[PDB]
Amino acid sequence: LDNGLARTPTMGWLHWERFMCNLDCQEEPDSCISEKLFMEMAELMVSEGWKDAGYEYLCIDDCWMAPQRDSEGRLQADPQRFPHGIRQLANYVHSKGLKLGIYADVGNKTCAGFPGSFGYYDIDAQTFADWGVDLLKFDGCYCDSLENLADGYKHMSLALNRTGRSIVYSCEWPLYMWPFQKPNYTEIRQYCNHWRNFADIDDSWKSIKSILDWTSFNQERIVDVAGPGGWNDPDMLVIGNFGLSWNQQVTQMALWAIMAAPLFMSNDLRHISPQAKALLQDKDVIAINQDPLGKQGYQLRQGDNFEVWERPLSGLAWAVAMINRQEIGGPRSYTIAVASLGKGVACNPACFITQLLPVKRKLGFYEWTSRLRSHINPTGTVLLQLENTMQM
Amino acid sequence: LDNGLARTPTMGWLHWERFMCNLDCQEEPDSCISEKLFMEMAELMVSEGWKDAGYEYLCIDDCWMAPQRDSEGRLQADPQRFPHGIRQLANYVHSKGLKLGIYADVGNKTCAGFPGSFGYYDIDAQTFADWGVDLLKFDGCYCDSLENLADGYKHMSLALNRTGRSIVYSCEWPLYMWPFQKPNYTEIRQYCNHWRNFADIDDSWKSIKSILDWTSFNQERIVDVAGPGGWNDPDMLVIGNFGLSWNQQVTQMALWAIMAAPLFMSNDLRHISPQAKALLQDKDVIAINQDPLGKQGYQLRQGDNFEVWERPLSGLAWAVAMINRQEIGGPRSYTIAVASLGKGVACNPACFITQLLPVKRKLGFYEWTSRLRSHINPTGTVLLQLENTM
Ligand SMILES: *[C@@H]1O[C@H](CO)[C@@H](O[C@@H]2O[C@H](CO)[C@@H](O[C@@H]3O[C@H](CO)[C@@H](O)[C@H](O[C@H]4O[C@H](CO)[C@@H](O)[C@H](O)[C@@H]4O)[C@@H]3O)[C@H](O)[C@H]2NC(C)=O)[C@H](O)[C@H]1NC(C)=O
Ligand SMILES: *[C@@H]1O[C@H](CO)[C@@H](O[C@@H]2O[C@H](CO)[C@@H](O[C@@H]3O[C@H](CO)[C@@H](O)[C@H](O[C@H]4O[C@H](CO)[C@@H](O)[C@H](O)[C@@H]4O)[C@@H]3O)[C@H](O)[C@H]2NC(C)=O)[C@H](O)[C@H]1NC(C)=O
Ligand SMILES: *[C@@H]1O[C@H](CO)[C@@H](O[C@@H]2O[C@H](CO)[C@@H](O)[C@H](O)[C@H]2NC(C)=O)[C@H](O)[C@H]1NC(C)=O
Ligand SMILES: *[C@@H]1O[C@H](CO)[C@@H](O)[C@H](O)[C@H]1NC(C)=O
Ligand SMILES: *[C@@H]1O[C@H](CO)[C@@H](O)[C@H](O)[C@H]1NC(C)=O
Ligand SMILES: *[C@@H]1O[C@H](CO)[C@@H](O)[C@H](O)[C@H]1NC(C)=O
Ligand SMILES: OC[C@H]1N[C@H](CO)[C@@H](O)[C@H]1O
Ligand SMILES: OC[C@H]1N[C@H](CO)[C@@H](O)[C@H]1O
Repeated sequence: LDNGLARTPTMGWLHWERFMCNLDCQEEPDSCISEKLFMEMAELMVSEGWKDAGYEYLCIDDCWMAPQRDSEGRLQADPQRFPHGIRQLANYVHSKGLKLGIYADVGNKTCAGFPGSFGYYDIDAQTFADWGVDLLKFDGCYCDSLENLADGYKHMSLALNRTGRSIVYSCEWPLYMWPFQKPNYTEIRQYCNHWRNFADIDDSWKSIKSILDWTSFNQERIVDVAGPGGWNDPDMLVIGNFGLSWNQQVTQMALWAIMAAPLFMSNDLRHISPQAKALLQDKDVIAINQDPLGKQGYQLRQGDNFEVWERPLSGLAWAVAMINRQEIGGPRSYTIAVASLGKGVACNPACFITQLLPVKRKLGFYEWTSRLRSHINPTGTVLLQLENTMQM
Repeated sequence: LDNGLARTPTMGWLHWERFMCNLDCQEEPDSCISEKLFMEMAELMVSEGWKDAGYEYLCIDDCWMAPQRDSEGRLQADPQRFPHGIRQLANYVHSKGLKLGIYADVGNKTCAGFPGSFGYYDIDAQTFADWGVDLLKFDGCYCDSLENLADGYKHMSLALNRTGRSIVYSCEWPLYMWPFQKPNYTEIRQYCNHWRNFADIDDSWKSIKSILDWTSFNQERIVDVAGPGGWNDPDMLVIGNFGLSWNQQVTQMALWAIMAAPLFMSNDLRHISPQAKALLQDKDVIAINQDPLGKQGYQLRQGDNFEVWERPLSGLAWAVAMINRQEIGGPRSYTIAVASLGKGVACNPACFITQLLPVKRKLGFYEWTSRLRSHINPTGTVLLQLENTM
């Protein structure tokens, strides 16, 4: 989408995975979807270093709406859970130097059952723009026809443009097409800043594996369409929650960097371990994700329960991730000729290699004929950065 | 098995899950299966508080043997990886105040391909006793008949008894029988101190879940036969390794305590986090596992992606575990009438409840009319101890 936005993958926080559709503010006040939750999250995004690391968008997902539209036919926030309304919440978020994202659905209802946007694309777009919204996530539930889906996503893109406000447009169009037909990613790119391809993530290693395996299986189809202004979205980062071991969290961070994924955390910033915070705020890995060249990485090889992925970076640099998919035993040694990496360009005539994950450590100079030797933990990843050099 | 051993579930360390069958001592001298590995673990079991916490058995799994028997037909340890031999390793382990476990197979080969014990049961038992072995894990690979399987496990049990040495006897008899015929656990208990029921564990939450689900599904068959001298073995603790989140490690520790399981760590004692070490050495949770009454717990209910398990303890106390099996979202509240717990006796007329996991905290007095409310992390467990006030 040519709106000048998302020139690097968008970074922020999204409530869905950790908080879902919890409407019980009497019995579960700390977990229900309410304006107080988002205000506190904004405060912590500032005070705990998230904004500095680059996480800019505070995003509301489903279940913010009142059961029905108002007298003028416009959407309204829930009166009990959002008494002061979206405009005042946007003012607060902007006052913290952050941007506000919101959610809607292409069909007649949202996935959770709240008012959909069909028939209201231009007025809903104008409502969001008046409220000060900076990002829209557009879901695809309750729409069982491809023509309606496509026209909806295109229409809402054009309506957002016509409002005149800069709004990141996040689509679930490809995901909802697959039951019917393979998506045309050139068209989707034309209309969207990023697009969900695959099933929702949850707080499990099984889910991470399923997303990685789907991405590598389909990589001929999706890797080259990604770039500044339009990204593949493999769904939220779940680091800092409950279901991933430390090595599995490292794997998710490393591979979302390789994949040029939007980095939308879905966690509770009020209750997050120092280790999880340090990984999510890791300057070098974020710098890989945000690389200005904007070329998505890919799976280079797979075998013997190992995977090697790599991503080209600006200035003849490359990032390389090595995953150990064997879920028994101990760290396994993996060796590869550096000439096999980075299309044979990374280490010609030499490269300096720095390990970034699981720990940062300079590995030294490797000649084009050299071999790289590493040990990789079960379900963990080693992430390396290769800098081309003629020194040595 | 009435040998006077395993009066509480056996606790120790076993190499298999973390170190497997690594024979490459040229490139990986520090992780290959060798006498140096077991010496290093024994040293740390003493120096890092494991023995004090109760972990007593240092166990060799498969891949210790030389490719073939010696001239006199006896098993021998690999000459390169175990140059001083098993008897000398046992002497060292005993000098540290620990006990030594070893591995053999009822059939013609071990699962990894080394000499099996079929045709050699009495000589193998006498060899182990002469070496000073204190525990035998007896695998079931390469056994071509259910009759040979049963006869082997029984014969080896009797041969061990006849050596006169106290040797904990760990069997895989049920596991290898189940695909073909339902096991008779009264018989197995007659011959074994503990028995493997289900597929090998690995370093994953999927494995933990499958073991718990198999145990609860079969619990009418296996819970009541367990007790002092004979335990269900759901396989090793994998806490301290790579595949489990903190909450999943808590779930494994809590549920292995509820199930009166043997506690065999399989990890690297040289590289273990402070948190994992503190969980594995948790005095209150180990005391639940080691409760002298020896009554195995069971799943009380399941629904709404929650499970409740409970275990009766000595002195009118009960342990209660609540698992959140929903793998999305945040801590989820679960409430239950305390009158529903402990068969209606735990909190009649009242009980004092202490949370042990994930953190220790006294919760207070609960009347027979009360309801217990907790928030349980996804894939985590809350473990409680209930003390009747009378
Ligand atoms: C509504 O849709 C229209 C298109 O239908 C869209 O107009 C496009 O806007 C972008 C960005 O505002 C324009 O791209 C710019 O073009 C100028 C020269 O024409 C360049 O100087 C710009 O380069 C800067 O920004 C680049 C990144 O965007 C950087 O790479 C560079 O370093 C510069 O800093 C940039 O290329 C594009 O030309 C128009 N296209 C048309 C057909 O008008 C409009 O913005 C949309 N409006 C809203 C509110 O969404
Ligand atoms: C070979 O098999 C035989 C037959 O099963 C087996 O003999 C059994 O040994 C156990 C343990 O030594 C005996 O159980 C003991 O029985 C006597 C009764 O006179 C009791 O004094 C013992 O007291 C136990 O409990 C005490 C407190 O409660 C403890 O302080 C004490 O240490 C004891 O553990 C206990 O009840 C069992 O009676 C015999 N059975 C027979 C038929 O003799 C023998 O141990 C096996 N040998 C080997 C080497 O495996
Ligand atoms: C399961 O095995 C046990 C032991 O092999 C059987 O129990 C014995 O049964 C014999 C008669 O068949 C009795 O004389 C013994 O007293 C029993 N032993 C014990 C310890 O009770 C049992 O019958 C078998 N069950 C089935 C269903 O075959
Ligand atoms: C919403 O429902 C109306 C009435 O049933 C229907 O005409 C319309 O097609 C639906 N919207 C979509 C996007 O399918
Ligand atoms: C994809 O859409 C673009 C733009 O609408 C179009 O030009 C192209 O023909 C489509 N691709 C295929 C393979 O039909
Ligand atoms: C071991 O092999 C022999 C010879 O093939 C066979 O007769 C015997 O039954 C086997 N034993 C077992 C337990 O499989
Ligand atoms: O109801 C909201 C949910 N519907 C989408 C399905 O992909 C999820 O991402 C989340 O937004
Ligand atoms: O070869 C050794 C392996 N065989 C057993 C099969 O259950 C495992 O526990 C482990 O001991």
